[PDB]
Amino acid sequence: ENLYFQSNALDKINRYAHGFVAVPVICACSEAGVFELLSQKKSLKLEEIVEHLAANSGHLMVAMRLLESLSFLYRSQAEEYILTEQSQQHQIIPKALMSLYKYPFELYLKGEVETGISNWINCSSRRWDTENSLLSDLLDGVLLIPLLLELKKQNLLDESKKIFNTLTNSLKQELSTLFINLGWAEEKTEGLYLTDIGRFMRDRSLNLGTTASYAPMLLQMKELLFGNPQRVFQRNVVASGFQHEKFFADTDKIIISIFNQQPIEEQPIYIVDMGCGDGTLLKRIYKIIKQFSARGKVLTEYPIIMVGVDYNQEALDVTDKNLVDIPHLVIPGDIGAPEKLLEQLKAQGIEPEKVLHIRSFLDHDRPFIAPKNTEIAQARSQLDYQVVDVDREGKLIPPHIAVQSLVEHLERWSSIITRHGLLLLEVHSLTPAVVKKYIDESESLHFDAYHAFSMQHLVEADVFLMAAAEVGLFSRKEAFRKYPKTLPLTRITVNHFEKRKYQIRYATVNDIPNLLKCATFNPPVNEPFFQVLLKQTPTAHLLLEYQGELVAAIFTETKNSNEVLGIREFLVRTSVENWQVLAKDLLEFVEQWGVVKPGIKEIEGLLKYHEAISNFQKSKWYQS
Ligand SMILES: Nc1ncnc2c1ncn2[C@@H]1O[C@H](CSCC[C@H](N)C(=O)O)[C@@H](O)[C@H]1O
Repeated sequence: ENLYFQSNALDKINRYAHGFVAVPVICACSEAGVFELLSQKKSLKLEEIVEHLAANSGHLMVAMRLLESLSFLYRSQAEEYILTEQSQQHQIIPKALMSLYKYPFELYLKGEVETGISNWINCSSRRWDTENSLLSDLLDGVLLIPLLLELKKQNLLDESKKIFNTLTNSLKQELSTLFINLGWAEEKTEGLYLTDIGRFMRDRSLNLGTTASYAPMLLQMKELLFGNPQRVFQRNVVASGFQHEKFFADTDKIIISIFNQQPIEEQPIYIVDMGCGDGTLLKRIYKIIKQFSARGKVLTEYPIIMVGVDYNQEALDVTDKNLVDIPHLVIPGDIGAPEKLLEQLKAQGIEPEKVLHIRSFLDHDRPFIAPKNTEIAQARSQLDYQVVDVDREGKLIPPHIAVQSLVEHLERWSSIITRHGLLLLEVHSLTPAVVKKYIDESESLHFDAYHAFSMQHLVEADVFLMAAAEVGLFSRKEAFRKYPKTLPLTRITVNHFEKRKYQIRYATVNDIPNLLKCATFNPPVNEPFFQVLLKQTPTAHLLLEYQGELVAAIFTETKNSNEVLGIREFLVRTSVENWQVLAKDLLEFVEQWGVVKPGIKEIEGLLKYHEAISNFQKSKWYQS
């Protein structure tokens, strides 16, 4: 899809979805006095703004991260929010624009309400009286998402006969002016027709329905930020509405490769899908195995049994019927109760050693279970995670608590995973620093806000991989993929996790005594330098740990305005058996971790230190 359609169509729709979420957040903060407060106090931490405004810290934090990403707020290193030169743009947003989130567009297009949208069309033609091109697009999105969705639902952009000509003259004049102003239609000599851009708005699948369904919650943004969120939440795969489904083609390829492994008898027998839904992913994998893999030539001799697992009983039945001509079973289960799933499998003679676990876009939707390792959870408060996670009351869950929860969740899975591993797709959030640079290219701004508001559990891609590594789960380099492919940001990982005998975790001050005993490729580093290095970037330095032994550590730094990740130390404990393979594993992980680290465009040092350990032959290493 070419460059002209990228910037004049795709980017436009993405900005409209941005505005659809961002304009309600800005208005609710604007009306509550957030920018007035920050204009009086110069700078405030989240908990201070919460106190002054009696806010819900969780949802307000979502809002703060959105405002920072749009440059409406600056956030200092001490984590105080500060006004910016763009803050004052909140005054450009007409207060009454929020009424569109309850405007019956369906009745408007049928001529059944006299109150129309005529001044919002004129606002749009005046580009909302601002010179900020992006703001004009955020504001258009409030009108255009619901209107275009409704236009398409009533087939009013169909181009046989003419466009709009079945409407009343005033309705057809309003909409012709809007579509001409937008560049979506032009008056040719015989009539009015769509342009290439308007035809793109009509024909391409743009997730309009998904974005428009954010509306009932966005209507209640004031209640969510400053009132009672339990009033807001009163009374078959949404996440796979991205801009493509390349990741299922990747899953296809990974699957084929698993079931091309030789000899056949070492392949899995059961494919257990957590969150089976309507059996779609299972049916798709079974047909792929049949038509394209070696195993598909011998399904009579070596059966494959598809297993759908889901916590909703109705989903089991739709799955059980949709897989009627496929050897399958249907079992109730919950992600986050994998030990119960294993007890269930074993109660039907399914040996765990014969199982390949799969799931798509589900760990972020698990029921949150609070950390049970109280001590380990506390020790994690020294790290510096940016995770935003909201609880039943609208309060902010402390980032180390949210990550500890994730780690204990992956530890439960880690203990039932077998030699066949765990095929796992997941969606990930971004940091405000990165969303800032890629507002047009990435959906993060509205998606991360909407899903955090919804009390779901997104983390940054590198946090997710580190949480898996802490529990012995490693995304096989042969299968790994990240999207988007060509931007220094990661919204989707495609993973084939395997269980390994070691763990990789972040190094801490407590690791210094064993760091001091390591051989090292650069001049050895003393206690105080380790103290500084670790306190200033507590999530920059990784170690590989095996049965308690420090085997290796790598120290990194992020430079070139946060685009280049560089390696600055490599420590090995050469007394440890197989340290050379283990050190090379740690290095391979650092490469994957760097590929998904938000903002990182390239990595420096991977050839240098792989060579040093590859041909270690020369103890030109300090301390043996
Ligand atoms: N906690 C849970 N345990 C097991 N299955 C679950 C579950 N939560 C949702 N599901 C199932 O997972 C299926 C969809 S898989 C992913 C769907 C969606 N993108 C999401 O974020 O959840 C649904 O059919 C649903 O019934």
